[PDB]
Amino acid sequence: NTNEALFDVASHFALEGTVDSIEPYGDGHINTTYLVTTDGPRYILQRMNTGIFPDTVNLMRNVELVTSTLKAQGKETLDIVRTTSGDTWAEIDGGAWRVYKFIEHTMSYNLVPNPDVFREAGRAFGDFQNFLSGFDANQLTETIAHFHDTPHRFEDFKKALAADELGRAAGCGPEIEFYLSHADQYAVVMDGLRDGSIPLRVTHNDTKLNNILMDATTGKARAIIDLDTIMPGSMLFDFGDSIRFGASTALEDERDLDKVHFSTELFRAYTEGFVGELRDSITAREAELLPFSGNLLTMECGMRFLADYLEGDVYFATKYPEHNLVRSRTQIKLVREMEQRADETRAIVADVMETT
Ligand SMILES: CC(=O)N[C@@H]1[C@@H](O)[C@H](O)[C@@H](CO)O[C@@H]1O
Repeated sequence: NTNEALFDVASHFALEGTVDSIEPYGDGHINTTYLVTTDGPRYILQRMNTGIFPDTVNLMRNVELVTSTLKAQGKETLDIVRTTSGDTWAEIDGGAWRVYKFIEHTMSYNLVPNPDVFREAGRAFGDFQNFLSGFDANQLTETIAHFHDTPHRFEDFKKALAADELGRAAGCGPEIEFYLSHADQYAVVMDGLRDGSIPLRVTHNDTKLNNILMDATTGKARAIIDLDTIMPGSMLFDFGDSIRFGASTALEDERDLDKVHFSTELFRAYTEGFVGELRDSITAREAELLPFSGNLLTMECGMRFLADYLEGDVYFATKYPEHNLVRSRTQIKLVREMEQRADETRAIVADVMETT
């Protein structure tokens, strides 16, 4: 979208000041996000990715339900700015757009800078599980099917591999072999959900560190800021995915793999914060799987990155041809380290469960 086009889009919303600029904000993989600067307040303007989220009406119904409930509890959350026609979003020139108020005086992190920040992230997402337990499974629509159904993701991967539409398979044999050889590990959470041994809960489903805003002065969690995948799942998806992104010593797309390690110190910090909020609620079987949920969600996301690479990068935004291969490689290195530290992560969870 050109500058003129974006100003036109913003004109559809009930903003409370004259727009001075609209500039790309962040490096999200999915939606297209802009910071709108006025002569007074600031706003986040987003074009929703309708290739990924085709059901905008149900997506926005979820977002409206979650934010209105948080507000009714006095909690800070994403504040939808309505269109001038009074709607929660608008279709404008072939795009689906929404506006949130910009949440001021915050810090957000694409990588853990210190254990305290990750411990606070643990508190925030653990607290968010208690919030989501207030909803029935049926109140929140699945916005994406099979979202953390790792065996289903693996079927998708094999289809991408078989098509090999760009002939990229030949250059990622070792990565393909990793996901093939780990196929026996993908079913554990889905099987437990299906047999009732793992409770079905409403979960956030994209608990990466940069989805919590911390207060710029105190560092206390202020608000969670991606509500697009709130829907039934397992607590293990939220824990495991937090560990995948945040217990890494490197960026998700770190090109130098010698920078990429799984840190048990960071794993412990997050576990302390998360289990601290949930200790009397977590089931024995959930606790048992906390360390492996890290391996599982990391393998699932890596497999998705590699599938996308093999499909010509149709899902995730990329900046260069091998971007998704580079992303997949970090996830592989992390899993390999998580495997080597399995006894230690088990002992960490036991100690936190005992301590809390
Ligand atoms: C809606 C969607 O696919 N979101 C994904 C999330 O699943 C994935 O873990 C992450 C990796 O950085 O990128 C996006 O946030």
